[PDB]
Amino acid sequence: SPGIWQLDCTHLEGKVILVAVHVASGYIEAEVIPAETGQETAYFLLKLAGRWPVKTVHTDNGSNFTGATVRAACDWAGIKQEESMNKELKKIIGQVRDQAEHLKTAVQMAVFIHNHKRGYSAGERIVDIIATD
Amino acid sequence: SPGIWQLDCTHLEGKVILVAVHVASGYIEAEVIPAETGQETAYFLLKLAGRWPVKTVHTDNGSNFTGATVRAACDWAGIKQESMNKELKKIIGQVRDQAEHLKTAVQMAVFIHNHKRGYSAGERIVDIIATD
Ligand SMILES: CNCc1sc(-c2ccccc2)nc1C
Ligand SMILES: CNCc1sc(-c2ccccc2)nc1C
Ligand SMILES: [Cl-]
Ligand SMILES: [Cl-]
Repeated sequence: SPGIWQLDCTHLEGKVILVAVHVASGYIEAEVIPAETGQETAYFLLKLAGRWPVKTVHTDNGSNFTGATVRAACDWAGIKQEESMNKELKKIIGQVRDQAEHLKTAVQMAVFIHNHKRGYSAGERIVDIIATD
Repeated sequence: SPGIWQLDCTHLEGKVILVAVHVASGYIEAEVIPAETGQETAYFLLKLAGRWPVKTVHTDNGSNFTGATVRAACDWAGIKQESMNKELKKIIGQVRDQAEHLKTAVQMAVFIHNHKRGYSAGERIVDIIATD
């Protein structure tokens, strides 16, 4: 299941963060998004699918997935819709929050640490899994 | 060499796009950024370095690289400062009419560029990096 991702939302400081986890490796892509809307969700899914070979995304199936825009983007990219990362990830953002003005910066520092931490990191694992394929 | 990227800027519709190319594979990460400033450049470099093992970035060494923020982000991430780009605007040209917003058209263009195929740029970067 090299192509399988899980997408969840998490909230901090009145802002919305989408976190996509590659299930088999635990590698994450996460970004603060303007609002939890289908348009912004579709944008995030298109970004992810351009960077890794995404076949299926497990989502929470809420409001921002019911609309025409998200359905059209998943169709176009060839994606089918069919834990406590949020916790660990918030924990690391908690550790780094004071070093960046903006939450978004702190989010990308937390992604870096999560993906690089090692006897393989999540980044080494996703590449190995996909290379094997 | 697996860890080597090139970062360039390109402009379209009064907005700024940064494009990072993994030199050995031609794989691209690109996005529209709010302004070509040290703060936004630093943000884009940290994003990239969190997602791939980035050792060296070749940049154009202009104004948005001389400041304290960018130097500190490259330090923190362990990055040193030491072709596809017209292709990219071409694809964006091909898809512009299908998304309202430029940002959307950019990510569609990245997808097509990275998946287009013996191997795509996406298959090549994973193969190269997995080899080590
Ligand atoms: C599979 N072995 C090579 C890799 S891949 C890697 C990495 C990839 C993505 C994010 C973070 C680290 N670091 C190393 C040392
Ligand atoms: C190395 N072989 C497995 C891959 S990797 C891949 C891909 C990775 C990133 C962006 C686009 C495609 N497609 C496939 C079929
Ligand atoms: Cl969500
Ligand atoms: Cl630049």
